[PDB]
Order: sequence, then structure tokens, then C-alpha cells
Amino acid sequence: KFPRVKNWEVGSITYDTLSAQAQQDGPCTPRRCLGSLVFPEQLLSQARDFINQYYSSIKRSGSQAHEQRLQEVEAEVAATGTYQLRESELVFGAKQAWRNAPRCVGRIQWGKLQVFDARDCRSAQEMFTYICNHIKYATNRGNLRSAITVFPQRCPGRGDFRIWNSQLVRYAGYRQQDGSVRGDPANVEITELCIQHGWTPGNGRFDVLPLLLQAPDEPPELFLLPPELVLEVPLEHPTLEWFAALGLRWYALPAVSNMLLEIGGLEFPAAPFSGWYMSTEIGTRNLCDPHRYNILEDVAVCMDLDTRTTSSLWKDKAAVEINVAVLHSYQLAKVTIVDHHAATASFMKHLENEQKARGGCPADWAWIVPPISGSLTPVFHQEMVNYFLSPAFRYQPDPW
Amino acid sequence: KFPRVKNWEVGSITYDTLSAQAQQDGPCTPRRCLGSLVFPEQLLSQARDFINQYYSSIKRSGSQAHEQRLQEVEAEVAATGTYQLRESELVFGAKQAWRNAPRCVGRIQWGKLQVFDARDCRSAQEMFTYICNHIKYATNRGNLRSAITVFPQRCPGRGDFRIWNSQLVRYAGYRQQDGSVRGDPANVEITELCIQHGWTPGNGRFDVLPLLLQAPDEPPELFLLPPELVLEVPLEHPTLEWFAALGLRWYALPAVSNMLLEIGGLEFPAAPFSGWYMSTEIGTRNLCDPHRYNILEDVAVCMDLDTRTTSSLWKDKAAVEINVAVLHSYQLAKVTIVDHHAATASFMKHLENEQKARGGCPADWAWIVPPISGSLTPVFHQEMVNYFLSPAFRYQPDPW
Ligand code: HEM
Ligand code: HEM
Ligand SMILES: O=[N+]([O-])c1ccc2cn[nH]c2c1
Ligand SMILES: O=[N+]([O-])c1ccc2cn[nH]c2c1
Ligand code: NA
Ligand SMILES: [Zn+2]
Repeated sequence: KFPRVKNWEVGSITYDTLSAQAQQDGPCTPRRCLGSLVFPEQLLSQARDFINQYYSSIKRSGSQAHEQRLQEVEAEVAATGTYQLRESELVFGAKQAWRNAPRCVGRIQWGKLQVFDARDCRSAQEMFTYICNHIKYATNRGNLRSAITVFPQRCPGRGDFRIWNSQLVRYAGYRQQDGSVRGDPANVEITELCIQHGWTPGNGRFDVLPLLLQAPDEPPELFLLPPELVLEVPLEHPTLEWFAALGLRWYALPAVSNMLLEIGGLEFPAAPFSGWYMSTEIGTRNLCDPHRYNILEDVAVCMDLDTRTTSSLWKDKAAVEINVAVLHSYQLAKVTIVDHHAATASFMKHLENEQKARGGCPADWAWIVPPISGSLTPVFHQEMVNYFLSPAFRYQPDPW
Repeated sequence: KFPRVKNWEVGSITYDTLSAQAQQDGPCTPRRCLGSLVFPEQLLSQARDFINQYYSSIKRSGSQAHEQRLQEVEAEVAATGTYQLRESELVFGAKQAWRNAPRCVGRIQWGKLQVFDARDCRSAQEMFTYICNHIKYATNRGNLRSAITVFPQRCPGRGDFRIWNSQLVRYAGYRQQDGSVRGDPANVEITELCIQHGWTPGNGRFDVLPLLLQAPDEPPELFLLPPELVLEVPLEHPTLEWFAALGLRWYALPAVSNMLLEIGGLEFPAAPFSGWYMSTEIGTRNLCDPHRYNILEDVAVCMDLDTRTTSSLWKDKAAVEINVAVLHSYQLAKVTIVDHHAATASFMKHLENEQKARGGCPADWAWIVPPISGSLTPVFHQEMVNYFLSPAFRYQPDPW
């Protein structure tokens, strides 16, 4: 009943006993594995389980306080169909959700998370203020700090609060007449939506998009982040002098804003969170994916590489230097960043810590292993077990 | 019912209808995914299914010959508890087994497999002759040809033919008294077994191991491969002149010899197959894996790289050049080899062919994506479905 998990580099063996307690069910079946794919009484059950987790965490399970809390939750759900989380529970819940995220390699930092309680938010304007304060705190002038802001939970009698943008800071993507895209191709849809809602666009490759914020049962409202709040880093290479001339740059703060936070059966459709970048996401994914900025060929040509044949590994060489530039640039600008070697090494420690703590750790191998130099990192040689635990961060349909 | 499979680079969508027809079951459940883990009547149902597959392949399903064959097989099983394959079925079966291997990126060449029928093999000595013949045919002085030699099947009241070695060509691994290992650490166990059975061990880093061949109900017999039959490639770099001095080398023929070929319920414990190398297996895994030759640091030092900090990406830079050396060296020696870019590109074509041919393709994402520069290849951005189809190549316990 317990999956044997082996590490092929050292040969060590462990058994995931935590998986046996996975809340929901994934896409896999004994007939076929779908691991590579990206995407009343029920409420009470989840609520009771979460409360049990909370009291267990503070070493007070089975106490009068524990029993009282369970009774209160039941009473509220019986009377309103929902319930109110206590401040301390929201904090605990948010940390667990990050802890439970199978695709996150930076989980060793799970317990260090600043939680901003915005459950009293009433308007899009107030949403904006909350978001600006989050960005300010999180950016901390380069010494990034992990944070999450939680807006009002989904209610049975009203619409949801939603942040239309996928991240708080993203670059516009403008479709050109010739069929090409200026800016980030991943952001074409949201870019066009902003324009449709009244935003006169820029014409650059790195235009910070306005926020399209939605209050319950109301059309989304446009808000522009003060430039002074958006910390960016100009990209240069330590030896390749011409690299800085490409005019490339990236933002400091990776802040996912389109996921749903689930705590004890309660759902928070708007709960943006942020940490700091692992260099490969910028250097490899954002800059080199064929469907993103796709700068590989241009960089290789500037590096005087032989792009005539694949065997020269011109692509690999260019990607490595682009990653070097990202690391060099962030360190120079004094903006928090972590390379894939340091990040994966820290995750191995996280796995060890979690084995002792809960007897396992939900991890998605395809996402944990970096987009470049996979086998050069320890996680590549580590077998993993992927499963769903709650509290959790979940994907949800776009509000439009 | 039919899993939706998406390519994230192009946005194309397909449905794997083939998976719903997968015979055997895998390790995954809706509770948890174990996709990253490395490891009479029943016979008749498997036999009938395979016979049906064969007749469908020659467009004669439902014919008198088809029915007569099904009846013939049923009669044989009732009279002996097993049955024999016709040569044409054996050839078809072997090809399907390769076609069905989820972890193989070279499947576009599946139809070109040359199948050698060695079911008439009478002894370990004859087994050796067959193996040497295979090596000669397959190597072809550098112009590699894919092939498989099928030895007698497993049958009741008789032992099995077995090749103890994991591959026909492997380098010895000598555990030094100081804890280290001279040669390939992955081959320590097999090296020590060869020694026990009377082999006089060498002391080099690249000593070609002898073959430990087992005939039914007989102890394994030692056989030395004539040096002239084992084609090897000395490794050098196109610009780094000192690389050649490292004395690195690798063999031309990758020939897996410890897997079990399963066809229509029948099992062939000894059926060695071979193709040609994808450069990353040698350059990245064999030479750079921590638990293998682990030459990364030494090469980085010779390259004058700053090995003090991980953020300089010295590991990545060294790995790329080692891979360049491999490609350059095999091309210079005129020995067939394929880089990861060309291999993955060909696999995308194979997926397209298979979608039209069978409505799907069992593929293990974790194994298909190369150990370096994953996202730089098209397969990384392609969702895959992993399932078991028969005929198939399966892992089996070591004979000892
Ligand atoms: C402290 C620095 C952090 C690092 C280095 C880190 C790194 C990563 C990486 C590399 C990914 C995969 C690529 C991607 O999804 O774009 C990821 C995914 C994820 N991370 Fe973390 N992370 C950090 C902080 C956080 C925080 C603060 C939270 C939440 C409180 C979090 C929640 C998640 C979630 C939910 C995902 C999955 C996103 C998805 O499925 O698209 N991470 N993280
Ligand atoms: C012709 C060129 C070929 C190429 C470039 C190729 C490449 C690969 C690669 C890269 C792997 C990954 C396994 C590893 O990491 O060692 C693999 C696995 C595999 N290949 Fe192919 N292959 C070829 C031919 C063949 C042939 C001729 C067969 C069978 C008739 C075959 C059967 C398999 C099987 C069964 C596996 C799984 C082995 C394991 O998991 O240990 N391959 N191949
Ligand atoms: O805070 N996050 O969930 C998050 C998401 C993606 C990346 C990439 N580098 N760092 C990250 C942090
Ligand atoms: O013969 N094979 O199945 C096989 C196994 C691993 C590799 C790596 N490059 N080529 C290969 C062929
Ligand atoms: Na990003
Ligand atoms: Zn799975």
C-alpha cells in the first residue's frame, strides 16, 4: 500500500506513507498514466479534516478547543452553507497549500510566508491598493520576501473576486500585421482584453500590463501599476559585451495571480502569491521557448555559432549563456534569484525534511526537474510520487 | 474515455484512443502517480490477441487462414501448455515490441528492424556465435543497422537461455580498496561475477567485459569478445586540444541484452537488440552522471571554469562541451550517432505517424525528454500518455 521511492544516484530507499492519505483523485489510472498533462456533506468533510490539521499543528488535537472549533464550523455550515476561518487558520492554511504544491521546487521556504488578510475587501479599487502593498512588501527593493494576499472567499449568493491577469507583472504581447508578435506571445489574450477595456497600449517589447481587477458581479476595472513599484533588471552578459545591446530585461517579482486557494472546503478565487525567480524560468522558458520571446537563434548568431547543423549544439550553447546572463544580471542588480543547481539541491533537503515530518512529499518530477541540464541536478535521479493534498493551490477557468 | 493530448508550443490537440486498448496495467492510480519510477487460459487470451494483431497487419483478419491459425495455437496449448510462433509472426512481433516501447525515442525506425531467428540455438557456444554475428551485422564498420537476435523461448520443464550482461558491450568496473571505482561503477556487480567465474580482470577505465552466457539448466559460461569485433571511438574535441589527452572513449554499439521479449503470451528471456547511440546517453549520462564516470568537474577545471560557485553554470558549460566532443568524435570516426535535437525531432514525426496509424502512441515523457536542454527540444512541450501494449520488451530479474 506504500510506494517504494528510490534515488538512483545514491541508492537510498524510502516509502511514501503520506500518499495513502491523498484527498482528491488525479488523472492517472492503472490503464494509462497522464502525469505529463498540464491540467454540503462534502464541505463539512474537508472542513473537519482541515481543522484537524490545524489543531494537530499546534499540538492541541483532541482538546476542548479543538472540539469546540469543529462544532462551530458545523453550526455555521448548517446555517449559512459556508463558514468563517480564523486569522491563524488562514495563515496556517496558506502555508500548507504552498507546502502541498507538487510542482514547486522552492518548497524548502514553505514556512516563511507573509500572509496578507484581505477578506474585508469590497471593491476593485481596494483590490488594487492591496495588490500594490503586496508588491511593495514582496519586492523589498531587491531582497524579495515570499507573500500571499487573500481576498474574500467564494460565496453562494454573489460572484467571485478575480484577478484576470495570470501574474501581477507581465509584459504585453502585441500581434503585428505580418502575423508576428511584439512582446510576450503568452500574453496576447490578456493584452487584447486590456485594450478592449479601455487601455491605450504601448508599442514596446517589455510593456508592463495594467491589472484587470474584478469585484463580485461587476465588469473588471483597469489599474496601472506605478512604475516605481515594478522592479526590473536589465540583462547583460559578464563577457559577451554585445548582449547588453539586445535591450533585454525581466521583472523581479514572479507573482502568480490566477490560481484558486482551497482551504478546508473553502475556495478563494483571488489569492495572488509570490516568491522569487529560479533563473531557468527566465533564461530558458521565457526567453528561449519557441512560443515565447524565442531569442535563441539571434543570440547564437551574435555568438558566431554554426547554426547550419544541430550537431554543433549551438542551441545548447546559446541557452547556457542566456542563463548565465540572467544570473549575472540579477546578482549585479542585487535582486534575489536562485540558479537551478542551488534550487534543486535545496529541494532534496525539503524531501528529506518532509519524509521525517509526514512520511512523504507530493512531487511532480516533470516540473521539478529544470528545463535545461536536467540530469546534472540531484532531483533528476530521484523518483517521486505525485498526489493531491489539501490545502492546495488549484487551476481555475479564466473569468472570461 | 479518450485522453486529450496537447502540444503547448503549437497548441495542437489529439486524442489517444489507443490507450483504452492497453492490455496490462501500470503502477498509477487516481490516488497517486508513480510515472517517474524506473521499475493456460491467460496464455490463450494473449496468444489469440497477438494472432489477431498479425492477421490484421497483413489485412487478412477473418480469413480461413486466420481461423486455422487460432485453432492451431489452441490445439498446441492444450497438448503442450505452450505453442510455437511461425517465423513471419516472430518478425512481426519483435517489430511491434520496439514500436510499443514507451521509453524509446528512436521508434521512427521501428519498421526497419532486422530480426534474426536464433530459436534453433542448441548451446552457450552457439549463442556466442549468434551474438558475434549480430555484432558484426549491426556494427557494419560504423554504418550501424538496427537488429535483434531472438533465442529459444521459455518453456516448461527446462531452464532459460540468459545473457547475464546488461549490454553486449560494457566496460568493467573495479571497486578499489580506498572505496573508489576504476571504470564504470554501473558494472561493478557484473564485473565481479565475471571474475568469480574465472575471468582475469584488467585494470583500465575502459576494459571491455567478457560475455557471461547461460544455456538452459547450465551454469553461466564465460566468452571473450574478439577486440576486432568491438568498435570503439576515441573522444576528442574540435577546439579544446587537451580533451583528447583525457583518454576518454566509448563503444559504437548500444546493445541491450537483459530484457525479456514478450510475444502473444510467449516469453523470450534472451533476445538482445541494438540500434545506434543518441549522443546525450554517452556525453551526459554515461560520462557525467555522479554515479557513473563523473568527469564533469575534471573537464570544467581543464576548461578553466570557476567551479567555486554554481551560478557560473560551470557544470552546464562542461556538459555541453563533453556532448560536443562525443558528436564530433563519432562523426570523425564515421560511426552512426544522432544528437538529441535530431532524435526528438524525428520522434515528433513518429508521434504524427502513429496518431494516423493507430490513434495514439505510448510514450514515457520522463525518458523521451533528453537529460540536457529538455525545453530546447520539441518533445518537452508535448503531452504524452504512457501505457503498456503487447508485444513488448520487459525488465526481468537478474539470473543470479
Ligand atoms: C520562494 C521562491 C520560490 C521559488 C524559487 C519557486 C519556484 C517554482 C518553480 C520553478 C515552479 C515551476 C514553474 C512554473 O510553475 O512557472 C513553481 C511552481 C509553483 N509554485 Fe513555487 N516557487 C517559489 C515560491 C512560491 C510561493 C511563495 C508559492 C505559494 C505560496 C508557490 C506556489 C507554487 C505553485 C502553486 C506552483 C505551481 C504553478 C503552476 O502549476 O502553474 N511558489 N515554483
Ligand atoms: C535505432 C536507434 C535507436 C535510438 C537512437 C534509441 C534511443 C533510445 C533511448 C535514448 C532510450 C532511453 C533509455 C536509456 O536512457 O538508456 C531508449 C530506450 C529503449 N529502447 Fe531505443 N533506441 C534505438 C533503437 C532501439 C531498438 C532497435 C530497440 C528494440 C528493438 C529499442 C528498444 C528500447 C527499449 C525497450 C528501451 C527501454 C530501455 C530501458 O528502459 O532500460 N531501441 N532508446
Ligand atoms: O511564487 N511562485 O509560485 C513561483 C512560480 C514560478 C517561478 C519561477 N521561478 N520562481 C517562481 C515562483
Ligand atoms: O538499443 N537500445 O534500446 C538503446 C538503448 C539506449 C540508447 C541510447 N542511444 N541509443 C540507444 C539504444
Ligand atoms: Na514567469
Ligand atoms: Zn501517472
